[PDB]
Amino acid sequence: MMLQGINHICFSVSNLEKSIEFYQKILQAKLLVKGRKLAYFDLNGLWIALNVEEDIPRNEIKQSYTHMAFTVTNEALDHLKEVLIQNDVNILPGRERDERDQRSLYFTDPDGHKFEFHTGTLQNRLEYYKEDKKHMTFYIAGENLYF
Amino acid sequence: LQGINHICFSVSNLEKSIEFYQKILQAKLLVKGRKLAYFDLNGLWIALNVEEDIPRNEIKQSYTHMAFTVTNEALDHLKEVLIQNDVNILPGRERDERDQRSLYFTDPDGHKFEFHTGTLQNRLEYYKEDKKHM
Ligand SMILES: C[C@@H]1O[C@@H]1P(=O)(O)O
Ligand SMILES: C[C@@H]1O[C@@H]1P(=O)(O)O
Ligand SMILES: [Zn+2]
Ligand SMILES: [Zn+2]
Repeated sequence: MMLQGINHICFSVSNLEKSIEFYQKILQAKLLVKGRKLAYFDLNGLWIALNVEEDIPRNEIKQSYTHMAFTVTNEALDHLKEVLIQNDVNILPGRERDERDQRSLYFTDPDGHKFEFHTGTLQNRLEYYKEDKKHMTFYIAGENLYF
Repeated sequence: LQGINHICFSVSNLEKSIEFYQKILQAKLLVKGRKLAYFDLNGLWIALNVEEDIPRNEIKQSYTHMAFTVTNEALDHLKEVLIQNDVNILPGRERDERDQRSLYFTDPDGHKFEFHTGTLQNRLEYYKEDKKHM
């Protein structure tokens, strides 16, 4: 039957020791336990796992726009971009934006998993597209016309 | 960080993936477009963006996946949903009983998902109980 909500995310990593420092520093995840092949994090109530897969091809992932986004404020976005620069993170060129899309930062973990810091919400994105829609509406049936 | 904003999956065929996300993950469609679709799944903003031209073969070797919470009988029923919809079911990893029950599968483009019947706390305890034992 029904799915109740998100349970956990698992990331395949090639280096447990370096991936831990990435997820702690860049994503501010709180390490809960670690072995030699696993690490569990709490990220604001979200269970995140790192599972080691030592030698797999990780080149095609760079070509896929599949990504995970986290919410930050505008001042936080600018703090984080500097943090990502001083911590040597691969920062992706994002797509062209509209100002109504709200600002974003795209980047990857040491194994190519794409992440995003976003200032907007689903609200805005739907409020965006709906305003665009209203722009193309000239006759509102039900309205009373003069003549 | 304020938590998860949204998750985006690159798909090759929009209508084919939209059905998957509708029928398998039970996500509620909000809006479609030429190369996009937005859902709401248990309060999560799920987005699909289409990219037809890219190679999607190496994604098979990575254990990277996203898990959703289900009850044990939801899992039983969901297993037949997968099979009936010819969903790419992966055989599970070796599990202790305290691992709780799971079912792993992929969407048409190789993104891996899991229906899981446990919690992190369930798992931490199974790990902690191991320490207590020793
Ligand atoms: C919970 C971490 O994702 C791994 P599992 O699903 O193999 O337990
Ligand atoms: C919101 C859907 O993920 C895409 P975007 O990040 O390019 O806007
Ligand atoms: Zn995004
Ligand atoms: Zn899992």
